[PDB]
Amino acid sequence: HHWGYGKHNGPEHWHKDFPIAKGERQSPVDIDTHTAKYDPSLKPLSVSYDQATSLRILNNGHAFNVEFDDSQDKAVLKGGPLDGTYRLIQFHFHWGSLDGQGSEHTVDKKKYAAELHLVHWNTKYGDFGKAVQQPDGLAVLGIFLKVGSAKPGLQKVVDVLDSIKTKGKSADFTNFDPRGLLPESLDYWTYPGSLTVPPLLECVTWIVLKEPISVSSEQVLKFRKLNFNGEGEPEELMVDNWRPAQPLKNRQIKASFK
Ligand SMILES: NS(=O)(=O)c1c(F)c(F)c(SCCO)c(F)c1NC1CCCCCCC1
Ligand code: NA
Ligand SMILES: [Zn+2]
Repeated sequence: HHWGYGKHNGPEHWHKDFPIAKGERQSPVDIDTHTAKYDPSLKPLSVSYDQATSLRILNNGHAFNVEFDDSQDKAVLKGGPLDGTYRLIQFHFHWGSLDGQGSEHTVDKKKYAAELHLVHWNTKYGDFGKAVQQPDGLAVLGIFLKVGSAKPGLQKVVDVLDSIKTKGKSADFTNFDPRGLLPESLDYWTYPGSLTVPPLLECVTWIVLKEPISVSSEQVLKFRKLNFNGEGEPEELMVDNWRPAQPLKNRQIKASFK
């Protein structure tokens, strides 16, 4: 009876195994755009993905992860609210059964169809497993997806999904350039928070871009053909793998713009 997204094991259940679910800096949150304050001390984000080395794509039974070589400083995030250098380790998405839901963060209560998370770890901590134990261990770049025009840079991901339909399947996924998933503007909101799945560790600096990317209806429909189950088990479509907004508590969301 492990955690997941269903009625019986979904977000409202997680606190029983992971009491940090009711903690002081949980994610995601609603971003109230009128309360978020512009912070002129924030810096432009530096997203340096030119040397990114993708390796593999894995259906882990919750989402799919596109994994990178993080054994040297290749693809890094710095600047913005961050001190120091964070190395890209993986990205993944959260999405809905319908276009009107699927994002984890919300903007003035608006849900997007999906949300991309590029996960990076603080190189001061030496590895990804040590970084998750630290209050400033991770930096996650969050990008909303809306349904409209296709995102050409997403198509290589969509096209491999049929090879990793079920939990525990993986496929080689080299030479994928994550710069093709970025919007035009790097304006962002930032706040301190957590992983959005168990173990729900409070180790994340969240950086959520204001400008969504557009993906096509066909692209997101392909995400919704994946399965949470393993091969040879009853089919459970991988949809609605998002945690709802959590209490902001004693936190301020800062804006890099306006
Ligand atoms: N939003 S997120 O970054 O918290 C996240 C998901 F929501 C996911 F659904 C997943 S799928 C694997 C769950 O074990 C994920 F890897 C991450 N990223 C992981 C990075 C930390 C190291 C592994 C522990 C799980 C979170
Ligand atoms: Na290496
Ligand atoms: Zn995520």
